[PDB]
Amino acid sequence: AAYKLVLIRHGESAWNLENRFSGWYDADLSPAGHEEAKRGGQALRDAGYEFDICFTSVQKRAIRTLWTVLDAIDQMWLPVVRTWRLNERHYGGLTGLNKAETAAKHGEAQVKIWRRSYDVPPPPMEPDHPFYSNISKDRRYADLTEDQLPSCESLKDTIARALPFWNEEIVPQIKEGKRVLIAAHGNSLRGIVKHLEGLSEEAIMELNLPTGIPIVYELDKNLKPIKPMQFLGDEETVRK
Amino acid sequence: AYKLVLIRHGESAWNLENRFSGWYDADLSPAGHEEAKRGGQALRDAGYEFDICFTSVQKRAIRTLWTVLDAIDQMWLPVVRTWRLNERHYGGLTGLNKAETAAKHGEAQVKIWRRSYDVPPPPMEPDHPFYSNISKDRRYADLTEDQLPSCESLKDTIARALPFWNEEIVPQIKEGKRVLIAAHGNSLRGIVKHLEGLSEEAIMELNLPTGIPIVYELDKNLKPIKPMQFLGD
Ligand SMILES: O=C1c2ccccc2C(=O)c2c1cc(NS(=O)(=O)c1ccccc1O)c(O)c2O
Ligand SMILES: [Cl-]
Repeated sequence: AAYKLVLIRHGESAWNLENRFSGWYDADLSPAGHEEAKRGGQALRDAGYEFDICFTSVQKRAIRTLWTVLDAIDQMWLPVVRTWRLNERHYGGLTGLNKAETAAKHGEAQVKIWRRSYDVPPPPMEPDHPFYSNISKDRRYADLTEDQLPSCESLKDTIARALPFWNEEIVPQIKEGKRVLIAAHGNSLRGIVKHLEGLSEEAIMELNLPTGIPIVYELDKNLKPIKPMQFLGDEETVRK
Repeated sequence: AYKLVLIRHGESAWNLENRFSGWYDADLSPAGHEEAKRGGQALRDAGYEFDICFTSVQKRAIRTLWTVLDAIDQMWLPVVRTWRLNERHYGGLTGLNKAETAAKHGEAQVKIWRRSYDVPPPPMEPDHPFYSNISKDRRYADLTEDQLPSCESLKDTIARALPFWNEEIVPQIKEGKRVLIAAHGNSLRGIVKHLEGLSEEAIMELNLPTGIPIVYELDKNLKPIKPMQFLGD
């Protein structure tokens, strides 16, 4: 191949379990989520994968997935770059609610609309929201401009703030021939996948990336995939 | 007043701290890992906040940092790794206990090596079990041939650590970044010797405790305002 690139969605989180919308809430991995990451790492190790640089978000579910993979592959010494721009989509006022609470309050017609829409954002997270201070006042976002700090995001917004990091920080590493590992989130990784494969808005919203499973890309000199993405793992986890 | 915190990793596996672990990439033992947890809890209890972290490229230091950041809920922090904060490269002595060192190289050289501030140990011979494990490890592939150590005296170690402190760490402190450094006895010695203006003799007698946060208050010139303080019960 011309360039090798590996992507991985964080393993299952404690809130994925509860079916609670996390978004920018910094939920940790569940024990099952940790094992997923560990197994993904062992799959990367059995295949003899080597990286030169790692990108991740500022969210511990992604960072811990990266740590567990680096540990399994004996590459804890690699440089690791964190950015809010790889964060999960900001779910606004839905943050902290489970799916029952969401349906109860908004009705399933509205949930379906949000679910199937590329560019309609959920309600904004406002100053009386239970997680407002927890997220908006977190010092990790202190350097964001007023315009950059979302009160909510559509998938399109998420992708819009994710791609500039890909373009400016990841692409140059790849073109240098550095072997890149990105440990992040379903929606931030969709931005990358959509961009690589030129997927439609409809198709990307159908793309469901599984937690803790390494995704492998082989790109041409124009960073276009030469073949479709491939999942790494034992034959079972791969099939499913 | 600037706040700087240092932490030295604890016990590594297979008694390797007593076997010139040096540049061999030994992991923490479970006890060494627990030390890091307790160190991290102290930092949590005290409410310490950091803005950036520095560590070596050796997993025992890196795992110490990871354990600390986890404990204080600051896993989102920027982390910078450098060979320049590595332990001393002990060359041919690496992996050997005290008896084996004496038996191999004799009591004469052994005595000199132990008390000397600037006499390097001998480099690994091609039959050393760590020979290719260390010298061909790709984490050092960017090093110039003359940057790539094969064996270091304490002086050599301090001399390649201080440029990193000056060029990379000092500027972060001056802009008010709260720095955490997780590293090794000998690389931390370099930093302490420079901060406190210690002599060769004094630094070789300074044995920094492991697994415990070492706190410095620094003035505008990065000069310590008081003796190093330890956090904990
Ligand atoms: O409600 C949403 C949703 C709402 C607003 C924007 C995007 C989505 C969205 O993308 C989504 C949803 C539900 C489910 N299935 S679920 O009801 O079982 C569900 C799972 C986890 C959290 C909330 C759950 O409800 C999905 O698979 C989705 O991809
Ligand atoms: Cl890291």
